[PDB]
Amino acid sequence: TLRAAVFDLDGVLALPAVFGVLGRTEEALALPRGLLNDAFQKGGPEGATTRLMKGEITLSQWIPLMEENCRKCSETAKVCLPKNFSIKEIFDKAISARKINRPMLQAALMLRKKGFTTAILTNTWLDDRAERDGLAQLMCELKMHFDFLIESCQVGMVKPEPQIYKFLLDTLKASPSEVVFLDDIGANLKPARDLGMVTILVQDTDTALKELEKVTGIQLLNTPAPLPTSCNPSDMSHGYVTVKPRVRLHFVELGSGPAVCLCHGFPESWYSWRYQIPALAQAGYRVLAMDMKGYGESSAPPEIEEYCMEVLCKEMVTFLDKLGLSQAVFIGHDWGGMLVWYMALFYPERVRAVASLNTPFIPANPNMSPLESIKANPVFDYQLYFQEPGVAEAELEQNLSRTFKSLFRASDESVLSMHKVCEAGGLFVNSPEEPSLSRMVTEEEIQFYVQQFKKSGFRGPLNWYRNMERNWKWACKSLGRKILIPALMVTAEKDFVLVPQMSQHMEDWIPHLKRGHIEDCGHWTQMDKPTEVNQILIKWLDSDAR
Amino acid sequence: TLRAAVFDLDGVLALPAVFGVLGRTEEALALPRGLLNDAFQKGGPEGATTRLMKGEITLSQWIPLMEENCRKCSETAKVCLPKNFSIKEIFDKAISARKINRPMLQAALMLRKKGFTTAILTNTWLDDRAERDGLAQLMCELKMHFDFLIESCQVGMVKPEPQIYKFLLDTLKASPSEVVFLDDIGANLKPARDLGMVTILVQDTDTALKELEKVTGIQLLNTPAPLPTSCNPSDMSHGYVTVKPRVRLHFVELGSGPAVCLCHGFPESWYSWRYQIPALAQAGYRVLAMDMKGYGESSAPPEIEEYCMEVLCKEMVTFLDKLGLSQAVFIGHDWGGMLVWYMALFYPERVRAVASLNTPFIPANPNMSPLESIKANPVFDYQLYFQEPGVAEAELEQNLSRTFKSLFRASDESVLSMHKVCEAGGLFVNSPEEPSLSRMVTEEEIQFYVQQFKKSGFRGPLNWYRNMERNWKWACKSLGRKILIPALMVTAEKDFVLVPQMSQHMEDWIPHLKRGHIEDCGHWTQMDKPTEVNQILIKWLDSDAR
Ligand SMILES: C[C@@H]1CN=C(NCCc2ccccc2)S1
Ligand SMILES: C[C@@H]1CN=C(NCCc2ccccc2)S1
Ligand SMILES: [Mg+2]
Ligand SMILES: [Mg+2]
Repeated sequence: TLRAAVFDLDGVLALPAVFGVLGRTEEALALPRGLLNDAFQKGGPEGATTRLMKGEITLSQWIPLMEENCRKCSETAKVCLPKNFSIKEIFDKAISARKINRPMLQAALMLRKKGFTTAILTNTWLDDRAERDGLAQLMCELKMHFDFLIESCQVGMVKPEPQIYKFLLDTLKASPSEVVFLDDIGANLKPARDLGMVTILVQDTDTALKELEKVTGIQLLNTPAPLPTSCNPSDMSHGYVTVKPRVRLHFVELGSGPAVCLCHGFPESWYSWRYQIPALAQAGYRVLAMDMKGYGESSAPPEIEEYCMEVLCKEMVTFLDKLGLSQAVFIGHDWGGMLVWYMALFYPERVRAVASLNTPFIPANPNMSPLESIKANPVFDYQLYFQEPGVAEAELEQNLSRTFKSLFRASDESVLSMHKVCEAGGLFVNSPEEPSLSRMVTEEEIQFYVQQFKKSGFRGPLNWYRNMERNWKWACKSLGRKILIPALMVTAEKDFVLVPQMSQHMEDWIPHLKRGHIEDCGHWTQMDKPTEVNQILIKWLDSDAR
Repeated sequence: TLRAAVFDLDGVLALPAVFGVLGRTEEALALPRGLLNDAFQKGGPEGATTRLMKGEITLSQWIPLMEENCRKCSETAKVCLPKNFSIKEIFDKAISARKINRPMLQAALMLRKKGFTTAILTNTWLDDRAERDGLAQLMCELKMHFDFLIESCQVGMVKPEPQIYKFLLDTLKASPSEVVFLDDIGANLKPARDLGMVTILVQDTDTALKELEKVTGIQLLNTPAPLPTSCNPSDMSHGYVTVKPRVRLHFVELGSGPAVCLCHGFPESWYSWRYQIPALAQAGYRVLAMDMKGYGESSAPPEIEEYCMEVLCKEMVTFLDKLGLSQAVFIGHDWGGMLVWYMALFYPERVRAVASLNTPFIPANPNMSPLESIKANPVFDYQLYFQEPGVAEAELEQNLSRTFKSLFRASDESVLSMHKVCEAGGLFVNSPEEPSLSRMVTEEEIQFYVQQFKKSGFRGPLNWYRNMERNWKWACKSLGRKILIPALMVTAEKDFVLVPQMSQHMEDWIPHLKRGHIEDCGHWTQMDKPTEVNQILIKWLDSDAR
């Protein structure tokens, strides 16, 4: 029956509402009760406020008309307004006070997840105040979650006029009995009710969601903690920079503020950051989520030495040069983690701060060839498997879906053993033809990786492992240095390859190192525990990169 | 003979040099002359400074070693260092004092313009100080102008060691007698001279350029004012955002800081901003230079109504939404100028500030259909010529090179008359088959426009002119508003279509409007007078958008 849900902004999706400042201002200032509301509503359908709400005039032009209405109301109530009484002041403060009502947004999100069309229908204004950006940010953050935002001042109609409900219906392509409409103003619900819409009068949020749950039959209250917002690839800004004649890097870009470059691991994608990209943008940063060289829409030349760390890092510096960025924050996971540590040691002037998920910083041992070093740790045997060009490419390319479904697994889900892979003859020799789907991913998300990896396959990616000696010689150049820029290491309890204890000496090289640690988290940290990753990264960004 | 030129950084491309702070610090503080230089050079080839310069240790690790050397030197000279004597302090201050030496950079640029390979060869350090960004910015700004930057600390070798000169030669693919090398340190020139390079010992800049002019035979001093830096399309970051199913917008992006969206006119390109993009990025902004809808790499659907202002503006808001930008500064020229005024009137919450080149803001007349309004001004007759779909497309597409060479002309160069175009039968009916090249453009730059316009031709572009009635009805909705966000109008003396006097009433609608005016400037403002445009935009950005 019900197929659509419509939410007001003031007092429904955002709180405290702004007439709640008309009320509170009267109280705080000991003015005649309702005086500010009288001024606000003066002249009714043709008074200043309606002209505002219909987009006839801007907020800045309205402010002095409200001033005049206040003067008139207080003359007629035979009172004075206090010295320094300021309408601009009151509204600036009310409008910045007003925050997203998180439980109501989460109900709308959930109803949209079960197939509802959702909309915001609000009486609002053209905001040209000096501080208008605050409201622009709120509306951006809210509206991306809905099918439609209908604003009185853009459509030239206002609640409770009946035409705006007809316009709503026509936008929804729904009939009234398929629609629930929530508002904190009863006079605003009446015309929706007249048309036979389900309406809910919102006072406290919980009771409104109780009514909303009853009428839609979906669970909205007491529901588990939802995942952070993810990214839809076709809604992102896609960027492309040529770093040298045969090599272009692709990235996705979202947000404003200090540049934050995310560097994914093997065998992954920009999309491995999908849960971090919207949260970090929301947190005040300019995210650049790379396809690393070898992957996705970035170039993948065939030659092994195109993937040594020296070359990869120089190219990442060029990438900053061509975008006109003097620095970025570098945040890496897995191979990308190893890369950002080398960015910090070789190009500290270009790195505002550095963070790694899982990958520890371990200085090259100048007394042991990296082959031997690798051979001293049974868990790294898969790295020898990767050496011989073509062997791992053929196994990994043979069935892409099976490849990603086998790799991308939570720590409780039959993770592959990295155990005597060479001896066994391959990574999947002991895994099923058709693995089950991890709880971490959807079938759609697996097919995104499959489709990315059909462009270049696994050659470029595997080549990252094929420069052990060359990277060892380059790293030995840095053995006298310390990392003294702001630095964060995030360990994962159940990553059984990049174990938390392998990071234990990092303070000898990075004395002011900060740490986070995520429990019950396997190797695929960003999608295993996206919520915790986001909280640990934002907290460290705000204190150390800002 | 000479084919390459090599410049030192300290004391050659940037001034004051930093040993000049060792000297000045001794004087300011009344220490024994040369004491700070002794500390700095202590231990020679194996002392702390050389290890710094070779990339063995970072600047932050070196600071306390220099401290120790200072202590040792002052013990042996039987003196005390003052209380609060700080090496970090001295160097922070020296390194921010140091600016690009503009005449030396302009000589290097000019030699590169006449075919020299240019390089910077410098002894420098890995900079991990809290304030390292300042130096990162300087190096970015300088290095983009050269073929090679060779840094002692990246290559592990230092002037005056002879191996760094062999490495230089091998980088240049030149023999020593084809190379001139400039340095302010004589001991550094000696090995270049030993190999038979032309060397110049730089004390004052003018005398060094005098020597440089004599030896290369090119004029470097007293030369006219050069153009601002332009953009090479294949060195830019290219971005792409889908704003709706059939419509993607392309833009080029350079810089960090407040977002500044540049909107070009008819029939132009992002590339029309090529002189502004590097200067505005350099000035502290994040430039987004659009292909407007209809042009270049943006989508060009065929339908007329896809190009009405309402649709164009809504799409530009979506473009900000998808990039996660709550606002941008909008700067428009020509049609793009008209568009940004409507962004300011319909979406002031999304526009941080608005500026137009040439295009005035004129409110719709609700008592006169826009056809009649257009017919009341002989100079607008070309707009009627554009109405009939296919007529202007066939003339403009018929020979693209002739099209752009005829349009893009300085005010002194036989500009087309916009005079009775319909009567005449077309825009070019009275222009040559092969126009000469304007002084404003190169033949290469014309062929960039030609190549852009081969993708979609002139249909989409012309469609901007084909929604007169629809835009008039939308504009009438805004007749009660004023523009009260920060706003700049820039008039061009000799634009004979968008005349400066057509802007004369703008203050009635935009009471706090700021202005600039460019004399002896025709219609193609950004390439006619790029230097003046840049100065007027940066000055207004820094005061009003920041
Ligand atoms: C610097 C270190 C190099 N190898 C790393 N982990 C790869 C994890 C992995 C993923 C998938 C299959 C096998 C292994 S990061
Ligand atoms: C809003 C105004 C609409 N027409 C404008 N100028 C087009 C200039 C022009 C360029 C090339 C040929 C003819 C004319 S801006
Ligand atoms: Mg409300
Ligand atoms: Mg020097």
